[PDB]
Amino acid sequence: SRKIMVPPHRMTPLRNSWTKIYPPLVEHLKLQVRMNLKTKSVELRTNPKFTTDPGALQKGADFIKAFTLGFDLDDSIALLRLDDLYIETFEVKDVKTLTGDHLSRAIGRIAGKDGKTKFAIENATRTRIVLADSKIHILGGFTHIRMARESVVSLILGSPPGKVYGNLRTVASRLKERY
RNA sequence: AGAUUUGGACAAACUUGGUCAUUUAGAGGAACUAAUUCCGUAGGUGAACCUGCGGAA
Repeated sequence: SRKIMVPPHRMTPLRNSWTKIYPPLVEHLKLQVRMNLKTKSVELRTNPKFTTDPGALQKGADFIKAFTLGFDLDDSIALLRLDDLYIETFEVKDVKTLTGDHLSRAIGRIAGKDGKTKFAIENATRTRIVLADSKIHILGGFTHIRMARESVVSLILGSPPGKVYGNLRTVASRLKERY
């Protein structure tokens, strides 16, 4: 009985995959939903013959929110197999700073060498970071989201590059090793 | 109206020695020192799409 409104940041990308991801979720979960592009929002509800999971409407809404927020179909496939996964859409002005020239320098600091720092922080800390100009939709495990959250508040607050690059090395070891 | 001769000093430059001063030459004398995506959207790109502007979510 939920409704997810797709924004303009994934409009035609969802239009190309209008039936590419629709047939997979209908096969696995069978949620009653249609491409109601008149209001630019899709309402998903439990079907009368396939309501065997109360969380299937919640899990499909998270994958619909993943496609709306910009996560790819590989993450949406991981959103289907989300027995241990979590998504937190922490945007800007949570760790608030100046929205003018300092935010542009923070955007350069988050990207690094044209997205190299964001790709390194995503790969080493084992997370998918959908970093917009202001929104950061991080997807991963409970320790992975926490390590993603602690790393992004480190760079906005001020730390040297050798401190954080040393830090993403050793937090990569601490979650990969469990005993 | 408008060539030559007659001698004075400035006397250049030079000769000759003297004078004082300046260096240094080859040596030998005693010391001292050192060793991202979705867009609209101009130029175009063989054409996709890129170089540009603006927005966002």
